[PDB]
Order: sequence, then C-alpha cells, then structure tokens
Amino acid sequence: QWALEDFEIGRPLGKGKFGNVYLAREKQSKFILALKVLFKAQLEKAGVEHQLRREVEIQSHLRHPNILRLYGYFHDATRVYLILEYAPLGTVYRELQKLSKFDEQRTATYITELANALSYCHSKRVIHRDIKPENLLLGSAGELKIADFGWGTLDYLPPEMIEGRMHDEKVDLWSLGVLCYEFLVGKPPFEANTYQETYKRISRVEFTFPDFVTEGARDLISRLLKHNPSQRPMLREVLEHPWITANSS
Ligand SMILES: CCc1ccc(/N=C2\S/C(=C\c3ccnc(Nc4ccc(C(=O)O)cn4)c3)C(=O)N2C)cc1
Repeated sequence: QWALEDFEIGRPLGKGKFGNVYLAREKQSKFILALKVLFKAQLEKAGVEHQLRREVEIQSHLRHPNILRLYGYFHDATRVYLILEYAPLGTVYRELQKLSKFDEQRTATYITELANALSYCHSKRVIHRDIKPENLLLGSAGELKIADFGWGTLDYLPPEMIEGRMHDEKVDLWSLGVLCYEFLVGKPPFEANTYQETYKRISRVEFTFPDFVTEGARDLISRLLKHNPSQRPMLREVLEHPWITANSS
C-alpha cells in the first residue's frame, strides 16, 4: 500500500543483522515512526527471505504496549521497507551502559513489563523472543518495548536450546532470569570470553551473585534459572513474587 515517496527519512536509530533503521516521517499525516531498510539481495544471499516474512505477517497482529508495533511494510525494485513504531528514549542497553546497573525498582518494573509482554505472546502462541537489552527499547514514558527480529550469542539461551532438545514457553522464563540478573548486576550471569565456555556455564547453570544483590532478588533469579524447565515458575508466579510486587510499579 505504501511507497518510499510517502516518507521523509531522518537520522539513523540502529543497525541489525538484516538492515538499518532510520527515524522517518509520513508526509500526509506528519506521523513520526521508524523505518527499516532491508536489501532483498542481502536477504536471499543468506537464504533468510520468507523465513522472516512469516514473522512479519505475525508481528503485524501483535498489539501490546510493551511490544514494538509493526504498522506495515512494502518493497521497491531492490529493497524491502518496514514501517515500525518509534521508541523515543532508545535502547535499554544504552541506558544500562550509562548507569552500569539498574536499581531494584527500575529492574522489577522492567521485569513486570517483560512478563506481561511474554504472557501476551504465549497466549498468542509466540515462543522465545530475543530479549537482550540491545533488543529492548523505551517508549516516551520510559516503558519497556520488546523489539527483536528472531524466529550468535548464547548468553540468553537456556540449556535445552543450546543442547539441541525440544523446548516450550518456559524458555522465556530462563531469559527473564538472565535479564533480571543483568539489570541488577550489569552483566549476564553466564558471561565468558569464549562461546565454548559460556556453553558450559549455561549447561551447568554456574552463576554467582555480587554481595549487593538482595535475598529477594537472589530468590527470583534462582527460581527462574533452573536447568530443568518444568521446575521454573509460571509468569503469573513471577508477577505474584514478593520481591517483584514490593519494588515494581
Ligand atoms: C516491530 C517489529 C520489528 C522489531 C525490531 C526491528 N528491528 C530493529 S528496530 C531498531 C531500532 C529502533 C526502532 C524504533 N525506535 C527506536 N528508537 C530509538 C533508537 C535509538 C535512539 C538513539 O540512540 O538516540 C533513539 N531512539 C529504535 C533497530 O535498530 N533494529 C535492528 C524490526 C521490526
């Protein structure tokens, strides 16, 4: 429906595996949004075409305030364009870097926001979203927005996905643990200098806490980071968790 001639392109906002995202404005309405540019040549030399277009026509039907919206899309001769919600306050990564680590209120708040977004995805049968801080954006009121493109790094993957086995909903509860830890500590709990070592650290579930992490947070993270998926909580139970309810908004 749309065309490139409909939009005025602005400053760059980020670069992903598949393309660059620019700030953009639609002329008729003056609507501010983000526009992504994917070269269909680059897509077909990695063999990723149509693998993603499934997710494109899925994302389209995912309306939730803690998930970045995909308004629509179109293609010219040599390229493909995605019209997406623009998140004013940038990535959670950029924010985590400035501050080093987040306090418990900000952290629990993001975990609540994440949980609701994931609980929503799971109701719509969408499983395993890549929620690295680099893929988390911040809306105008500092509200978290899940913004990934997957359907490299092991840091957020649970044992089952790295060890080849089948997985379910509860993958996303491991990730919440990894992120609850990374928000408070500043570094994910299984970080290492090599792929091969992170693999072991994740497999053997070898994480430790700095002195400053509270016993309530040690509890939640410990609950979320279980090798056996069955043992992990439900998202309801995470939102119910005392440490969360105490500090969250
Ligand atoms: C909706 C489905 C979707 C999700 C993610 C996608 N991939 C993206 S989005 C993106 C960046 C992006 C999208 C929307 N809003 C912002 N907001 C920002 C970013 C940076 C700054 C800043 O540093 O000053 C300020 N605001 C950034 C991206 O880089 N990729 C790969 C593509 C489609």
